[PDB]
Amino acid sequence: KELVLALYDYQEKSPREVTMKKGDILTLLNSTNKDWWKTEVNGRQGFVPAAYVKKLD
Repeated sequence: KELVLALYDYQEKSPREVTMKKGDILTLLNSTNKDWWKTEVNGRQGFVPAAYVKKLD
């Protein structure tokens, strides 16, 4: 799908979340929710704070 850029680091704080590092290029899986977007980072899926990533369209 689309690609998003991680603006900050973020360690998952819940079972459904995923961890990311600043500069990470994540595959955006679902952006229907305003605060959390589902993504795929090096081998795993989970949500991250939508505000901590930028769309690379």
